[PDB]
Amino acid sequence: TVLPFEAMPQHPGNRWLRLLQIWREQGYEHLHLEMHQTFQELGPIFRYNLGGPRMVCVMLPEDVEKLQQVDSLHPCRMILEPWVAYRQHRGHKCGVFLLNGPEWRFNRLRLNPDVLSPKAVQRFLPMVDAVARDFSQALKKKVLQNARGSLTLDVQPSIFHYTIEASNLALFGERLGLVGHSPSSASLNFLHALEVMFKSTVQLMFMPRSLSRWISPKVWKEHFEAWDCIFQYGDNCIQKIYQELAFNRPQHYTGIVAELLLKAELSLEAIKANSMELTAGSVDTTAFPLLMTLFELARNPDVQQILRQESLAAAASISEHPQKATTELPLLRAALKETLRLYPVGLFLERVVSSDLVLQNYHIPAGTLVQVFLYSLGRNAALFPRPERYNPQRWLDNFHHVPFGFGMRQCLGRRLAEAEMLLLLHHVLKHFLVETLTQEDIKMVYSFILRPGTSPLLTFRAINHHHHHH
Amino acid sequence: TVLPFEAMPQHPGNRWLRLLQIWREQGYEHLHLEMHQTFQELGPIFRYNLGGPRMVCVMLPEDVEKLQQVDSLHPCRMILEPWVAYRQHRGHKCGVFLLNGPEWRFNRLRLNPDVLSPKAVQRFLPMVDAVARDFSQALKKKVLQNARGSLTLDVQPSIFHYTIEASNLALFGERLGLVGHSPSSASLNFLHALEVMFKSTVQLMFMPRSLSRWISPKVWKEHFEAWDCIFQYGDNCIQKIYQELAFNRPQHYTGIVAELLLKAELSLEAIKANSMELTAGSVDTTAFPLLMTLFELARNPDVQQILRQESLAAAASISEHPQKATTELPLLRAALKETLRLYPVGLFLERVVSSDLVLQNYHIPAGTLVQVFLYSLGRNAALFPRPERYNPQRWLDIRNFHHVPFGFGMRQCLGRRLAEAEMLLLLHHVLKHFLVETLTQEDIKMVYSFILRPGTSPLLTFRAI
Ligand code: HEM
Ligand code: HEM
Ligand SMILES: N#Cc1ccc([C@H]2CCCc3cncn32)cc1
Ligand SMILES: N#Cc1ccc([C@H]2CCCc3cncn32)cc1
Repeated sequence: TVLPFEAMPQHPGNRWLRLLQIWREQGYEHLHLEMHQTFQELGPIFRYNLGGPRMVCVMLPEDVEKLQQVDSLHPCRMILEPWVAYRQHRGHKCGVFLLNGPEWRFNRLRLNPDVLSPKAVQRFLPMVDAVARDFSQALKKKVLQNARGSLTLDVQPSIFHYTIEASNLALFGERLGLVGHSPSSASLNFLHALEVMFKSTVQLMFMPRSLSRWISPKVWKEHFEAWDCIFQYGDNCIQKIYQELAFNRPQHYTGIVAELLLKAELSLEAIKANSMELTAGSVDTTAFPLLMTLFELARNPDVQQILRQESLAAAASISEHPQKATTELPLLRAALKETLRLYPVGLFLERVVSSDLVLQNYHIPAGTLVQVFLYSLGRNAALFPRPERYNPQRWLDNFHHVPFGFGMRQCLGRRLAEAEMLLLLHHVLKHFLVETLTQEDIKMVYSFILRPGTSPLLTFRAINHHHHHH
Repeated sequence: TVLPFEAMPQHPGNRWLRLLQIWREQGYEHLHLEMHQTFQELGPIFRYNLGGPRMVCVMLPEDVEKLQQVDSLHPCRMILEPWVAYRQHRGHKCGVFLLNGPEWRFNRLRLNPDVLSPKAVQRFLPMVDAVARDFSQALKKKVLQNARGSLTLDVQPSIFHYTIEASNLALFGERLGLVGHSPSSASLNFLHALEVMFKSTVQLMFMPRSLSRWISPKVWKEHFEAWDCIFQYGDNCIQKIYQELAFNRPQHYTGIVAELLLKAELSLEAIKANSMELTAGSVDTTAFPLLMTLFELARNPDVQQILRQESLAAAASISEHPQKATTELPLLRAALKETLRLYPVGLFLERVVSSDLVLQNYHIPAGTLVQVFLYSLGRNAALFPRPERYNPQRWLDIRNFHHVPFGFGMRQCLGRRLAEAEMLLLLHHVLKHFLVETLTQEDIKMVYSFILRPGTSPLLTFRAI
């Protein structure tokens, strides 16, 4: 006795009122708070009167599980129009982020061994580790200059450059000295273009191209300029590795995009496509969780001390083999789960479902956009007693951690992001105390990704008073 | 056995695509055509989705009849928000065109006697007649200066200036010097302001102020600025007459607005709002049909003769007694009806219906906005056999509800008789002196900017007979 779809509670909003609001305010920064309010009012599930087709909103781990079982051989998420529009506009391919069906599987099966797999991690992680080391050392050099052995800064810029750097090293095998040196104009341009892309994504996202073409011509013009810039940044990288490997096939490991070029299992343009997604994808999605993690430790000193204690003890064996940072810092790994529980950069998981299923005892038809809202999911008091508490212990005691998604589609950059975040935190922790007066909740803001709206003024205080030694 | 509301056919599109359409287009110039191929395609009645509120579009006399039968004691047209908002902005009252309820009735009842009465019509018809005599007289001077004894021009300018001159005389007893001379900057400003006011109205009309406010704030600047020019024109007129009456009450007839001022049944403020409506309302609505009529006569020389023959035959007693023109030119009175059938100035009739009723075996809830759509109505080839035929004879036996281009009930156009007199009188004098021709045989594209209007001025030749 399952309830018919038509009998599911309904988000009260006109698709058109949202759209005009996006037109007026040039964005939709509270999306997540609204959604959250909506589950709060209506409960675990609801449907949204969309532009015609059925779409449903869920927030329970149970629902993710079922969603995973219904994953075909080709799971589907929605065609993000403005992004694809650009690719077809310049005649490019699309990486796994923008693909569906046979083309997606083909690519993903050829990217898993070299981006995601555990044998890939083990080659690229010591490279990340070196970048992570330079971050702290450089931050320590600046810290010890100060009479008080501390520095108080907005760490956002430098975190964003750490991830431009750690990533570009792992990906391409070049250091672009953006750690312990000022931003370049090339890196500042890139960052800005990525911001413009997301903002202009949100403006064009909520309406068909046929209509947005004539009511927002210059949003489109903005979006393509931003991409043109993101693409110039990423094609410059491609050109350099590509010419280099034309003349010398290395004996040793020189990064992820080198494996893909060597192994030649993918066409040049298919590699170009997937390189871009990795260069663009590796920056913001990693930086905000680091930032938010830095904030949570800063304002939970007792948890900070615990994570340090663990990192101080594993110090010696991690500088011996940096690869042991995965298995030896499980509290730190847990802290990340916790940061992403509260601050889920990917706001929601998306499936355009290909077979009737049952969620929450309602019946879901073939082609329903099911959408899993990870903000409300993370804050469910029933599943996460005291959700407002940052308590990484919570995780040590299943589908509760799913911020990278699930199944075969699960984030290709998961382990790179994980390594990058984990390793930076490890070195910061053994070297510095992290502090703030700014102990009130940071207001998160939606522009395609869920990001902090402000940056807290953080303090890094040296524990030792030495440049190398913790 | 009565089908309930939502059983009715549904206009394809939505208010939102409409808004945005209008935003980018800056207009809705095809509304009449768009509504027409909706009647063609869906039937003689349909609903339009306002997402909650209730609208019905109808095209048949049969239905108009029932609409009237359900006029209240206070028949309602909808609040025309932009126009009313201007009255709020500047602190003036509303006239009869924008009122509803007891305030409407109180105004209208004190308005008909001097604006619409047959008795009124006798007092001002000879004034109108003077101006239309000056029109042909002037046209004739120019025509005879030419070797072929004819002049080919675009008359739209001089026609508009005619209706300004004739309204001003009828309304204020004042005679501007516009007929047979040059447009003054005031009149030109005035015609511009009016046409911008219509333009801007369409741009704000189809969305609530809560949207137009931020979507189209320049269009609001544009709308009010147009009205400021319109209120400057009429208030100048009011001011003049107010002063002359404070000083001397005349023993004789000197205009419509004088009779209102001398009676003082209505308040000064109320007299002002109505006088303004009559001044703005007596220009584009009269002038466009009068042009369309000239075009159709040029297009149908054999209808032009019949009419010319009637006017020459009635010339003498009309010259001697102007007032008789209402009764001695029945074919010319029919031609007006004919023009208004094919070219209805006010595109739709309108009632926010007070009681329940049934139209076309559909149930229509109280509070519903029922619109009659006259362009379709008059083009109903099943009701007017050979509908694109200009045939004045069509109207020689009057049933009534085939001719509703001024509306119906207590609400029917207050300016109706002044309108008909002006158009009647001009054509009469033009017919006795000139033949009217064009090579332009092809239909003229109507355009919708709040009123339905030609989008082109056909080039006309006038030849002295
Ligand atoms: C903590 C940071 C990150 C989070 C929270 C995250 C999360 C996600 C999520 C939720 C999805 C959708 C998964 C699904 O539909 O099952 C996804 C897809 C994807 N992400 Fe990430 N990601 C992160 C970092 C990265 C990085 C650094 C990269 C690139 C180096 C990356 C590249 C991708 C790609 C290529 C896809 C498409 C995968 C596919 O469709 O197979 N992500 N990610
Ligand atoms: C060919 C000439 C005209 C046409 C086709 C026309 C059309 C109309 C229509 C269709 C209505 C609506 C009545 C209703 O909804 O029941 C109306 C009302 C009105 N008209 Fe005209 N009109 C014309 C000339 C004029 C003139 C010259 C004036 C000014 C002297 C004028 C002033 C008004 C006013 C004040 C109303 C409001 C009546 C009320 O609600 O009581 N009209 N007209
Ligand atoms: N091209 C491209 C591209 C740019 C940014 C991303 C980021 C931002 C969107 C959500 C997400 C999950 N994993 C990575 N990402 C992903 C792809
Ligand atoms: N104020 C004013 C005002 C200005 C123009 C008009 C015109 C044009 C709109 C429909 C109509 C019916 N009778 C006259 N009119 C009516 C009122």
